Amino acid sequence: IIGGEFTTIENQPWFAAIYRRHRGGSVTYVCGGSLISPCWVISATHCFIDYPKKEDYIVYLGRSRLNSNTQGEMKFEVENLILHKDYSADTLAHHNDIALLKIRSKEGRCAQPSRTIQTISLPSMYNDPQFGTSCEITGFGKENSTDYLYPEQLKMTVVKLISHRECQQPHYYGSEVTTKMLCAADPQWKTDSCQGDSGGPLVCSLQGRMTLTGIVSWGRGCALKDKPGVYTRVSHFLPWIRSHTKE
Ligand SMILES: *[C@@H](O)[C@H](CCCN=C(N)N)NC(=O)[C@H](C)NC(=O)[C@@H](CO)NS(=O)(=O)CCc1ccccc1
Repeated sequence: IIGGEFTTIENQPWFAAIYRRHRGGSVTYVCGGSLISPCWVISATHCFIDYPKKEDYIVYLGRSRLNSNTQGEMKFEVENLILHKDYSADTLAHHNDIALLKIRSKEGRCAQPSRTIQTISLPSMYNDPQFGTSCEITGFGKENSTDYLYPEQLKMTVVKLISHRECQQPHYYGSEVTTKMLCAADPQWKTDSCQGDSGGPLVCSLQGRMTLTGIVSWGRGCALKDKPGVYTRVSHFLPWIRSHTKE
C-alpha cells in the first residue's frame, strides 16, 4: 500500500495472510486474501499459478504483523487449491484473476469467529456500487515502488471507483481493461495498492453492508497518474464461486 496508514487486524477481521514454505525452513509472504466463509478464502490465481502445490501454503487469520505472532491468530493448511481455468496474462491485463483456497487446521477444523476473525460478504448478481464511491484496500505490500522489503505492520487506504468508460480512455488502459475488471484510484494519484498487495480485498460499503467488491490484480506501476489499480470484479464471478464451494 502506497500512502494510506497502518491499521490492525481488528479493523480488517476478514484479512488472510498467505505464505509459502521453502526447502530448508524459510517462509516468505505471497499474497493477501479474504475469508468469505469459515472454510473458504478467496484470492487471486496469479499468486499460485507458478507453484500450484497446496502443501506449500500456510494461511493465517487474525494476523497484524508480517513476521511475528498476534494474540488470537490461527494457522491453517490448504485442503484444496482452486485456480480459474481461463486465467491468462497479457501485456498488462490479468484475466479471470480469482482463486479459492479451502482451509483446515491441524485438528481438521475450519475458522472460529472472533474479534479478529470474521467473514466478509459477497456482492449480489451484477450489483456494484455507483462509480465515484469510496472503498478501502488492505495489505502487507510495498510502500514505495523502489522498496524491495515489505512493511511489518498491516496497512490500509481509501480509493475511489472509476467508471469503465474513463478507464478505457487512451491515456489510461484503453481496451486492455474489460467489464470483468474494476478500476480504482485516488483522485490525486497519491495512494494505491502495489506489489505484495495482490489477492487482497477491495471493500466497499454497499447499502450499509461491507462487501468484497474486488480483488487486487494489476496495474501499470504504483500510484502513477492516469494509471488506476485494476481489481477482479467479484460480482461477475458469483456462479463460479458457488459451484466450486459446494462439495
Ligand atoms: C500483486 O501481485 C500486484 C498488484 C499490483 C497493484 N498495482 C496497482 N497499481 N494497484 N500485481 C502484479 O504485480 C501483477 C501480476 N502484474 C502487474 O501489475 C504488472 C503487469 O500489469 N504491472 S507492472 O507495471 O509491469 C508492475 C511492475 C512495476 C513497474 C514499475 C513500478 C512499479 C511496479
